[PDB]
Amino acid sequence: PGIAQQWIQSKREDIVNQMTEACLNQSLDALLSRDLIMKEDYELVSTKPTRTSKVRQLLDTTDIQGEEFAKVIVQKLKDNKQMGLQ
Amino acid sequence: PGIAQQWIQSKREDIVNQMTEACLNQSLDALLSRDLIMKEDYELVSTKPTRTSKVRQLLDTTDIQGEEFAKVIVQKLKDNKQMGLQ
Amino acid sequence: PGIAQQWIQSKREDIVNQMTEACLNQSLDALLSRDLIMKEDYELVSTKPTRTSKVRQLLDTTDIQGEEFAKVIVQKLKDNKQMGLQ
Amino acid sequence: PGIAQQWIQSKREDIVNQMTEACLNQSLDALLSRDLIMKEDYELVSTKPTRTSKVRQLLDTTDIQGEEFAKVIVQKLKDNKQMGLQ
Amino acid sequence: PGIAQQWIQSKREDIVNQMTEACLNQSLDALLSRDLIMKEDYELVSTKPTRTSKVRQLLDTTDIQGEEFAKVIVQKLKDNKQMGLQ
Amino acid sequence: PGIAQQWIQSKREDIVNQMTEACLNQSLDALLSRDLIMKEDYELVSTKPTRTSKVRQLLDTTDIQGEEFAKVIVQKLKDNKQMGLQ
Amino acid sequence: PGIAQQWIQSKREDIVNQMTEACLNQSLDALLSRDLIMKEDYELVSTKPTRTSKVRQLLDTTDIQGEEFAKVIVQKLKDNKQMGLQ
Amino acid sequence: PGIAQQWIQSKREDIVNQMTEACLNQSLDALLSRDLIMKEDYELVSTKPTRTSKVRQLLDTTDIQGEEFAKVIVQKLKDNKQMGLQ
Amino acid sequence: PGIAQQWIQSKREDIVNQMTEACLNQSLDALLSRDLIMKEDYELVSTKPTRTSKVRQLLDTTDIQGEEFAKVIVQKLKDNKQMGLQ
Amino acid sequence: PGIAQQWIQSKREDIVNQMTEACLNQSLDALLSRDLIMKEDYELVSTKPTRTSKVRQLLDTTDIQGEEFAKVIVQKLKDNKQMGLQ
Repeated sequence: PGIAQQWIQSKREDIVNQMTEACLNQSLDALLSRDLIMKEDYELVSTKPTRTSKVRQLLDTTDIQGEEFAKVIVQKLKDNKQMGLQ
Repeated sequence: PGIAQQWIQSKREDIVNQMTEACLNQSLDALLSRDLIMKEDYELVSTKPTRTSKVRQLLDTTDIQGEEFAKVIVQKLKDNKQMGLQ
Repeated sequence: PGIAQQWIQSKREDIVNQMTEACLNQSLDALLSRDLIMKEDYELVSTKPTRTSKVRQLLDTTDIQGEEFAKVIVQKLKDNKQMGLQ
Repeated sequence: PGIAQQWIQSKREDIVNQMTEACLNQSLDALLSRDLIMKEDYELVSTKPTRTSKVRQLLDTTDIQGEEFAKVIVQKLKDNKQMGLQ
Repeated sequence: PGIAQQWIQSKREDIVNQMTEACLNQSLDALLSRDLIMKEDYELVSTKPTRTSKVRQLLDTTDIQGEEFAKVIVQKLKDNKQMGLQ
Repeated sequence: PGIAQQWIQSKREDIVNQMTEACLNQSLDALLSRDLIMKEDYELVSTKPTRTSKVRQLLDTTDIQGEEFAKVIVQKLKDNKQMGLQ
Repeated sequence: PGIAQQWIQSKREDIVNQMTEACLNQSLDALLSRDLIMKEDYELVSTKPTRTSKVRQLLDTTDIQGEEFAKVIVQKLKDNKQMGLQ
Repeated sequence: PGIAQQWIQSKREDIVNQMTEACLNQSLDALLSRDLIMKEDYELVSTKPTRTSKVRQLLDTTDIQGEEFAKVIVQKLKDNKQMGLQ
Repeated sequence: PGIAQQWIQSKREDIVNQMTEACLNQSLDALLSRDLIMKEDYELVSTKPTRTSKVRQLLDTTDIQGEEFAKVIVQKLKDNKQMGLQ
Repeated sequence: PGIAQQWIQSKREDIVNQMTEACLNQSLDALLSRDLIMKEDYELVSTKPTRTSKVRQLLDTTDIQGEEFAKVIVQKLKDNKQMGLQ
């Protein structure tokens, strides 16, 4: 389940066609800052040639990683003036 | 039987060679928005290397899942200007 | 089958090595003008590094999308002084 | 969908071959004025060697960013005496 | 048996490591020109990640499809200055 | 194949290191005179920083565009006292 | 793990939007001075068209190369008056 | 077992996240120099989209190929100033 | 096997880090002069962003194309004062 | 490796910010005197708008070209009263 994952599964159809590739990559590179994502799934989500799987290979990784994963991907998506829901 | 499944079995031969892979994936990722499909059959239908089973592994999953499953896969196939039958 | 698709499958070997990448992109970006192609298969056909799949990932998308799709890709290929067959 | 995006997808084929590179850049640099676009997709849209992708890498970024993004790119395209539609 | 298939099974070990992927794809896309191959095995042979099965998934498809299939795959392999045997 | 393209593929190695950048540009700008090349591949061939791709991005564009394209690029290369072969 | 890599993964989100492209290139060309980086990954990190991957294709290369790699990339980032943390 | 394979299975977890993709490819292309690896598993290990399987599809190929295979992959990993163990 | 391919597989590790990108392109464009390479693998080897695959996507194409292919790529590498072995 | 290249990789960080653009160009034009560099990489290194890549696009070309290349670029850098190391 998860408390940080109350919303990213709820608006996954929102966050696939609204989170741009740099707002993807300003956060996904930030996931390697706390050693909080792994250091070899990064070149599996970045190596996707299209962006529609470059965002979703993160978006199922955040479905499987813990709530301590998604609690830091969310304010990196609220600091961008995109849309606001916690 | 089903009321939402009155049509997807009726035009399964239509929907295999007319529903493209992104119109597949704009709806199949939307199935995880309501927690309405599961979170581990998704990487079983997306991991199909060809598209002719990437669409049909959804299309038998919607044959087995309920009418509350297929009632939301249908207007995600009517909003796309493809073909119209309810 | 299709009536607009009477010709693009007929001369697919013609249209792969004769439709240039800008005549590709002057029409493929025009497919997003009527909301007539999707908004996330576009960065799957444009992200192809070579042009020989940058044209064909459209050319099978127009094999799977309807005749209302291919009826607008054809006069965008007849306004260019390339070759004329409807 | 979007209300500010009622028009930029509607006339994307217009705005690719009519919005010049400085009317591109007088607005795209203005997107960094409100911290309203990101500060590392800017050198991804400006680094495109041709102009036909220097305008469109903005034009799909405005397809994915919100209506608060496109509501400020539009009067920066109406103050220029080019063409008028809201 | 087959008369057009007198040679492609005879030099299958030749044609796997000598027919390059574009000479593969200049002919395999040409197989969809006469509606002569199907329109959903194409994205099963192209979706092979390696080329050593991207050529052979055609090369067993031409073992199972008729002599009217292989009679058109052969001069698309003789027009290329590669090797000549009918 | 082509009848006007009997020679430009035949002497492409000649025409890359013998057609200078202004004899490139006196003809490539002349291709926009008949609306005979497109109006957004022009700033893709001119934006090449080196001349060795500024000539060849035309020279593969004339490999893909028709014989009505190459039949007008040839006497713009025979009026210049460079070399004569039709 | 690494002792020189105690910090570059720690402030990777810092070093992506603060290390400029010449402070990138004054150090990345200096990595070829000791034969300490390879001589064919250099034109893979420099060939990135945007700077946001021109810095990060080094920044994951320093995640995978040893602590003898990152111990020389760090004082080339402390001699520049940018920010100081070892 | 093997004598050259005394170490690559011993530090496979080391060599997956420390051997970079060009130090992968400076050696894996060198394996085709002695005709010592095959000429159609090369485009099966290079076609892996991520690097974490682009290195390991070599790293199990060197688990199955002989000690004459691994005795030449090792000094191509000791000439690089990475880490030293025979 | 091949007689012209006695050497290019023998010194592939030489020819990857010694054949520069213009000595690549002065020969690879010359391969389209005799209609001797194809006209749609050219924009697959040139579209490689790095040079280390821009040379090798030719160097495996010459591993798969015939000895009549490699017999003309070799004196285009001996006329350049680089290194001499037939 | 190379014997003439014992030093230019050793002091590449020296030679990037110490070899001025005319001492670049008095030697790089001299490389076309013996037909010793090519005649179409010259307008790829000179067309670099900045000098920091106008010197380095030579400085990796001399990393890939032979020791007969670098043995003549060195005394053209020792005749200038700049710094002396062979």
